Amino acid sequence: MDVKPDRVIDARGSYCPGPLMELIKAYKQAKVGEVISVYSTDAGTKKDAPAWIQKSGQELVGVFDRNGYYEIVMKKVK
Repeated sequence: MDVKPDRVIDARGSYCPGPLMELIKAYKQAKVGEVISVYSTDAGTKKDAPAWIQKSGQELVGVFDRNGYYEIVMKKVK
């Protein structure tokens, strides 16, 4: 995605992680052609995170790391 998106998206232990929705709820925060960066720790959003944007309507970004807190990015494309 825009990985260069500027937004507030972080989920700690939200599975999908729990933040899996942080994206879907992000698309509403951002706008098409935009990007948003999310994070988590549950290590679930890493898999779902890339699913939130799928519905959110933002570009599919790439950002996954399980060192303390995961996160995902999405380029608003609604």
